[PDB]
Parts: sequence; C-alpha cells; structure tokens
Amino acid sequence: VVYKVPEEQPPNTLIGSLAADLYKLEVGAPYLRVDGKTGDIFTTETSIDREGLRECQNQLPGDPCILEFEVSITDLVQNGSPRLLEGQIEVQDINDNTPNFASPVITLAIPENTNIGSLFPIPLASDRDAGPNGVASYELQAGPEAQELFGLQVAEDQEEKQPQLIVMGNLDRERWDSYDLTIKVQDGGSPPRASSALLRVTVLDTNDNAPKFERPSYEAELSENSPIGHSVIQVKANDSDQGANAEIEYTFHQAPEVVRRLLRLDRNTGLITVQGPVDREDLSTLRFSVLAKDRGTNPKSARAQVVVTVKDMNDNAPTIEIRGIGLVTHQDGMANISEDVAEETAVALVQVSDRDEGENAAVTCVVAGDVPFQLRQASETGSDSKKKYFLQTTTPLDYEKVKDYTIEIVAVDSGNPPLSSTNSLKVQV
Amino acid sequence: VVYKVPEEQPPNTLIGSLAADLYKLEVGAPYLRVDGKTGDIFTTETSIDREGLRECQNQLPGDPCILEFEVSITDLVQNGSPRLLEGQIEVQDINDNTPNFASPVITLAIPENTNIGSLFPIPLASDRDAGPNGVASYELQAGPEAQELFGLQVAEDQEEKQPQLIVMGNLDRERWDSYDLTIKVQDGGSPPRASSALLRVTVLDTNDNAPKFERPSYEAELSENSPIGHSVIQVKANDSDQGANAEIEYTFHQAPEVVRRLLRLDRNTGLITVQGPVDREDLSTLRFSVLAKDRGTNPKSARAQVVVTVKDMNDNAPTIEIRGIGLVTHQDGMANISEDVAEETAVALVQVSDRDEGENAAVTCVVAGDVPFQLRQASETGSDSKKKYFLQTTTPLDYEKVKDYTIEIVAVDSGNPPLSSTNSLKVQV
Ligand SMILES: *[C@@H]1O[C@H](CO)[C@@H](O)[C@H](O)[C@H]1NC(C)=O
Ligand SMILES: *[C@@H]1O[C@H](CO)[C@@H](O)[C@H](O)[C@H]1NC(C)=O
Ligand SMILES: *[C@H]1O[C@H](CO)[C@@H](O)[C@H](O)[C@@H]1O
Ligand SMILES: *[C@H]1O[C@H](CO)[C@@H](O)[C@H](O)[C@@H]1O
Ligand SMILES: [Ca+2]
Ligand SMILES: [Ca+2]
Ligand SMILES: [Ca+2]
Ligand SMILES: [Ca+2]
Ligand SMILES: [Ca+2]
Ligand SMILES: [Ca+2]
Ligand SMILES: [Ca+2]
Ligand SMILES: [Ca+2]
Ligand SMILES: [Ca+2]
Ligand SMILES: [Ca+2]
Ligand SMILES: [Ca+2]
Ligand SMILES: [Ca+2]
Ligand SMILES: [Ca+2]
Ligand SMILES: [Ca+2]
Ligand SMILES: [Ca+2]
Ligand SMILES: [Ca+2]
Ligand SMILES: [Ca+2]
Ligand SMILES: [Ca+2]
Repeated sequence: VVYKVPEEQPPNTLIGSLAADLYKLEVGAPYLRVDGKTGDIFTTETSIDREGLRECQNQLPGDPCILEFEVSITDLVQNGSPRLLEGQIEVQDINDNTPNFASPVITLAIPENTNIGSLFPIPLASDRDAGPNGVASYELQAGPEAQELFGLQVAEDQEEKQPQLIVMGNLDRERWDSYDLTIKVQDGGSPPRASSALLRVTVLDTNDNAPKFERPSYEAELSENSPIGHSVIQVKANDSDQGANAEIEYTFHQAPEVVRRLLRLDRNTGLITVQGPVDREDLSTLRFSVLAKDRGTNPKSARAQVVVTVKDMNDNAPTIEIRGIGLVTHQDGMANISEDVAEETAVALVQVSDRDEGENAAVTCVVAGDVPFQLRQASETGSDSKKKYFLQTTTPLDYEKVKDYTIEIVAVDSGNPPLSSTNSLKVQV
Repeated sequence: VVYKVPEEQPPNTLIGSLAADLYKLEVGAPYLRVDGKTGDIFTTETSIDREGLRECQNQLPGDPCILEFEVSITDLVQNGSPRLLEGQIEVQDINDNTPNFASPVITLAIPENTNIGSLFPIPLASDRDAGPNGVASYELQAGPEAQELFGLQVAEDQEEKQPQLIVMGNLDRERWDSYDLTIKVQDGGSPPRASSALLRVTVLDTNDNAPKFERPSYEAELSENSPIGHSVIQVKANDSDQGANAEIEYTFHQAPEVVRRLLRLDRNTGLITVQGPVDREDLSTLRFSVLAKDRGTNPKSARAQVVVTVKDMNDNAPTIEIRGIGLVTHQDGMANISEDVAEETAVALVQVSDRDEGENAAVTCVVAGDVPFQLRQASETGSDSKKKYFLQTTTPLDYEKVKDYTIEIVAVDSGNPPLSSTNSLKVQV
C-alpha cells in the first residue's frame, strides 16, 4: 500500500492508517512510528528530507521518491502466523532549498566590437529541490548605461535552462572596459526563493588601433664627421590599445642604402644614432621615412618623414687650379714666354676652390715671391669660392734675367682652425 | 651668358653663338666644342645626360641644371690680353626615363573584415626624370570579382604622390584569401612612359570563428571496474580559422569532482580515458560537459554534453538479512522457541539482496541442513532482488530434542562467474 507525505514535517504528524484490515514496525525504522491495536502511523523526531535520502539520490526528473517500510500484523485470533505488508510513502517535495550559483561573482570576458546579437553563456544556477520548486527564471538587473548594452536570453534546448548574455550595442575597450550587472535566479515555489550573483563583463582588447607619431614630420641638424653613437634624433609613437597590440617597433621604411650605412635606428626606443662616416660634401641632407609598427598578430603601422640637415665642418683645404689660356699653355707645372709682348699680359688662368660651405670655404689668395706677376679678376661676378684670376705681368723683362720664375700661390679659407694650400708655376723664357 | 639645350642630343648639334662680340674652350671640355673665328658652339660625341651630371645630382625639384663652361677670346688686334667669359648651358629635361617600382611584384596583407573605406599604402613609383616628365598617375587594373572589392586613391599631402588601396567591400579569409591586381604607373611626358607591377592582396586571418563539435552530444558505454587508461570516448571539434585561431584545447566544463577523479581528458586529442576506480554501484551514469577552445588571443569556445553509461559487473555477492518478526526476536544471531504453537508458524523474516543489476543480482536461495524449516513468500510482488520470505516450520516438535537448531541459508546470484553467500540462525528451546 502507498502514501503521500510532504517532506520535513514536525514530529508525530500522522501519515495515516488502515484503509486495510498487534502492529509492529519491521522496516522504516528511523523515520516512522506505528501504534499498537490501531495501525495508525506517524512521523518521528527524525524528519524525512527528500533531498537527504539515499533511497532518492540520483533519481531522474519526475521519478518519484519512495521510502520503503514494512509492518507486521501479528494477531489473527492468536492462531494465524503473522502478516507483514509492503508499504511505500512517497515523500513530496517542498521549496525548502534556494536556487544558487557556484560562485557569487561571475566574470565574462567579451571582446571589443563584438557584433550586436552575439551570445555568451552565463553559468547555471542549481536547486536541490525538484519540479516547480527548482530554477524557474533568470533576471538581469543592471545600471542604466549598461542596460542599453546587454540583454538576457534563455534556451529550453538542453531541457535545462542555459541563460545567456546578448550584446545589444558596440563595446569599445578604450572608451570603457568593465561593467557590473547582477543576475537574479528564482525558483517556482510559493513563496519562491531567489539568489543573486555579480556578473562582471570585462571588455577584452582587440588591435583596432594603429600607432601614431608624436609629430607628422621630423627635422634635426647633425654635424658632419660626428662620432659613432651620437644621438641624432628620437622618434616616438603612441598606440591606444593594450599589451602587445600597443608595443611598438621602429624600422627604416623608404631609406636608400647610403643612409642605412650612416644611421642606426633602435627598435625599442626609436632613437636614431650614428653608425657610419658622415660627410656633408658627400650628402648634405639625409631624407628617409620611419615605420612604427605594433606587436599585434596583424601588425598595424604608421610612418613619419625624417629629414636630417648635415652641418658643415672645415675639413676641406682650398684648391689652387693653375692652367693655360689661349696660346700660352703649361706642361708638368711649367710654361714658356720670352721677351714678353707687354706688361699686364696674362700667363695663367687660376681658379681657387673650397668644397666646404660659407666661411669655411671663403678663400683668400696670395702670391708669395718677390716676382713681377699679380692675380687680376677675370670673372665678372663675385662667386665666393669660384674665383677666376689671371696671373698677369707687372714689369716688362728680357731674355737675360729669366728662366727662373717659380711663381708660388698660397690660399687659405676663413675656417677655424683655418686650412691652407700652396701651388706653383715655372715660366721658362 | 646663358643657353637652353635639350639633354641627349646627337653629336655636333649647334647650341648657338655670338649674341656677344680666336675662340678657345677653357672649361666644359668633354661635352662641348667651339670653332675658331666664329664662336659658334656645338655638342660632342659625349652627350649631356641631365640625369648623369654630378653638377645636377641632388638638385631639389625645379632647381635648374646648369653646366659651367668657359671660353677665351684671345684676339683684340693681337694687342689685348685675352678675355674669357662665364657660360651657363641649362640642360633641359626630356622624358628619357620610365617610371618604376622597386620590385615588380608588390604584396599587401589586409586583415579579414577590414571596415569599408580602410586605406593601405602602395609603394611609390620613382622616375629619374624631372617636372612633368616624372610620375603622373596611378591606375588599378583588376579582375571583375576583385574590382568590386578594391579601389585606388592618391594623396597630394606629402608633395609626392602616395597611392593607396581603398577596401570597397568585406573580405573573408575563409571565402577567398588571395587577390591579384596590377598597378600601372605613368609619367606626364609626350609620349608618356608607363610601368606595371603585380599587386597581390593577401587576406590575413582573424579569429572570427568558434570551434564546433562533430556531434552536439556524446554517449558511451563504459564497463565498471575498467583499468587505468581504457579509452572511454574521443570528442573532437572543428575550427574554420587558421593556425592558433584554429588549434583546439579540450577541458572539462560542468563536471562534478567525482567524475574529475574517474576520467582524464587529454587537451590535444580530446580522448577521455580512465584515471580512477569506476563503480556502477557508486555512480551508474557519468554526466558532464566538455569545453573546446581555440588558441586565439581572445579564445572562442564550444561545449558538448557527454553522458557515459556505466555497465554492470558481477562484483557484489548476495546478502542474507535474517531478522525477527512480531514477538519472536533474534540476539547475536540466535533466538528462542519451545513446544512450538504450530507448524507453518514463522520464526524469522529473511531478505536476500544483491547490489548489481539484472542477472548478476538475480538470487536463488536455499536451506542447507536436514532441519524442519522452509522459506515461504511473505511479499505479494516479484521484486527479483528484494525477496521477503518467512522462515517457518515444517514439523511440530517438543522440548526433548531441541536447542540444537543451526539453520543455515545459502544464496547465489545468476552471474558469471557466480557469487554466493551463507548466513545462519540458532533456535534455542
Ligand atoms: C601620446 O599619447 C597620449 C595618450 O596616451 C596623448 O594624449 C599625448 O598627447 C601623446 N603625446 C604626448 C607628448 O603626450
Ligand atoms: C569537420 O570540418 C570539416 C571542414 O573542415 C567539415 O566539412 C566536416 O564535415 C567536419 N566533420 C567531419 C566528420 O569531417
Ligand atoms: C698652410 O700653410 C700656411 C703657410 O704657407 C699656413 O699659414 C697655414 O696655417 C697652413 O699651414
Ligand atoms: C559460495 O559458496 C558456495 C558453497 O556453499 C559455492 O557453491 C559458491 O560458488 C561460492 O563459493
Ligand atoms: Ca529538504
Ligand atoms: Ca525540497
Ligand atoms: Ca527551490
Ligand atoms: Ca576600440
Ligand atoms: Ca595597436
Ligand atoms: Ca583595442
Ligand atoms: Ca667632409
Ligand atoms: Ca666640410
Ligand atoms: Ca675649407
Ligand atoms: Ca637622360
Ligand atoms: Ca630626362
Ligand atoms: Ca619619365
Ligand atoms: Ca571569416
Ligand atoms: Ca577559431
Ligand atoms: Ca578567420
Ligand atoms: Ca562495483
Ligand atoms: Ca556490479
Ligand atoms: Ca551479484
């Protein structure tokens, strides 16, 4: 015979009697009591916990929880041998357990710019109770800002409710990177029972941002013949992402070889320095681009024009080019004349040249000996390096005191320290 | 005095004469010739290359390229000393050089799902010529499919044309991962000159795809008490991305500790195996989820329900519970009766139980001795393990041949190999 008893009733609640017919309890011992000569059976000071009983442990949904008990009728006119009877009390569930999350703080990581509608699962609540007394609903309590951004959805697919976050609008990590929601679970008892957990959405970073240089363009003066390791310039860029999506590498972009030889760009600090012989007379400007690149898996990159102006040093000593004109013409640094046609006639054309810049290539230019020849402007302009002078005569002269004219010229630039050159010519006669 | 001469003319082209006034060439030597008594000056079998001349090398845009030359008038009624004159021939540019890319194949990497409008720079073409004879336009020749996807844009920002790819629609790597375009550069000469390069767009992979399991759900039978390392089941998932965006890791998701003890999930292969004592009498089903996760920087993940049915083994030997009923009641495995009231009266209630399943818990149940007691059904149902029998009398008996009743019961299950138990009772008298 069967019986329906609510679980966890108070001691000595009567569960019933003889819809059949001394009575003894043979089995059911801790949880029940019977009375002699009545066969009315009541609960004990050990309450029946539907959730406690080994008898009811792994039972599948809606498989009824039955406690076995046996009682003996051992009187039939004190002649019969006793009659036991199989009993079954079906313990009925009450909402005496609260729905729960495994941890009271729950922590989702959602990437930046997840498309609208994207779903993410929330951990399930559980409830040791059965049927409508177990998990019933989920509710998403949220700050205003956050409410426009996040929704809740529940699936009846898996015959057990999987609650899910819907992303309702765009997330940007850079804008804001941490939200706070509470997820309320509730059961379907009366009264119901509920529980909460803090659901923290963490916005994860994507490499959605490129490097930018402090300045679009870069300029720097650099002194010619500087030593190996002299700081030319530091370029630096900026990335609004996080970690390696924002770590930066610097490398030459549109840089011809010459420059590559002379400069060293350091990838971490972005400090260009000298690594080679720098000569303004070779290359007066250094023009190149520089490439800033993040360490994202798909690297984003920027570039900046750099132009280095090479500053002059007086490292070039002037140059006295002596040469012929018209019919007069030199040979291994000496020429011919005799019984000169006139004074103020020209023996040589003389060009003085300096390869540096401004002052350091401004040339003064002087005839050494005691001879009868001067330099006279031939040019009709004032080009400060490119002097063209005639080497012309001062006094007439005859074949008797001649063939002994070593005219030597000297030149100095207005540099500091100054540099000088000397160059000569013999006139035979 | 000045002069305009086109570069790379044929030998002995006349560049002009005396808009002034023997004539000698003093400077300009390799590239020019003058004629005596005329002062008309013409080109040589060394052509003037505007692009060749050291004199014109690093010249900034539109800085004119001038070749210096000096000539001497050394006749003024054969009385004057000679007059030289500064010359300047301004060499004029002709479109004798073709616009070029550094490499003839160019190779851009664009990420999946780059937003429409996103720009990417193409390497610049160069042109050793000057002014309108240098780079003029860029043109993007393209296959139909590819044309809907990619545009060209040129910037006049940097005073030098930076050509750029515009992305015109969505790229999906999984769909198609390599395009072919040609980029045509052309100059602004007449006729113009042009050049091409193969521009290959490579679509780079983003982790835009989650794992999926072969099957939504997984089932497996597993024999109780199997050995450590026995293959239970292999779960496997699938990711349509590339590299580590598609490499997969398997780990238990909603798995209570018990299960964690008994099973070992291997992260690479996704093969669950035995790692602990499995007892159907402890846990008949193993229910858990499994988590597949890619090795993307922001891992995407799937999960699958797994349910393992534990199959029974005859590892439990039956259980003979002897106990009292009504007034008759046992004590350290023996009880009292004397001058029995009748035969077919019951001394004990006897329950035989096996903890296994089906056959291996089907019990036959037999009284050993030569005694006057049998087992008789007390229950009113056929529960195949839970037998309830009376141990009742066969023959009457008196106090003179008694107090020597060791009734022993034996039980065996229908398992293979079968298991047996024996249990006894003394009746004093
Ligand atoms: C570099 O980046 C910051 C943002 O991190 C920006 O506000 C700043 O103006 C940039 N440059 C300097 C000189 O701080
Ligand atoms: C796993 O992935 C492939 C695509 O790579 C899919 O077409 C296939 O059907 C999946 N499963 C099996 C059993 O091949
Ligand atoms: C070049 O030579 C002159 C002497 O002729 C010096 O004055 C000058 O400093 C340098 O030695
Ligand atoms: C239990 O004991 C019995 C003998 O009483 C055997 O038949 C059985 O196989 C097991 O040993
Ligand atoms: Ca309870
Ligand atoms: Ca309950
Ligand atoms: Ca509940
Ligand atoms: Ca962002
Ligand atoms: Ca970045
Ligand atoms: Ca970011
Ligand atoms: Ca130098
Ligand atoms: Ca210098
Ligand atoms: Ca100098
Ligand atoms: Ca040329
Ligand atoms: Ca040209
Ligand atoms: Ca050209
Ligand atoms: Ca894709
Ligand atoms: Ca993936
Ligand atoms: Ca992909
Ligand atoms: Ca077992
Ligand atoms: Ca078993
Ligand atoms: Ca058994």
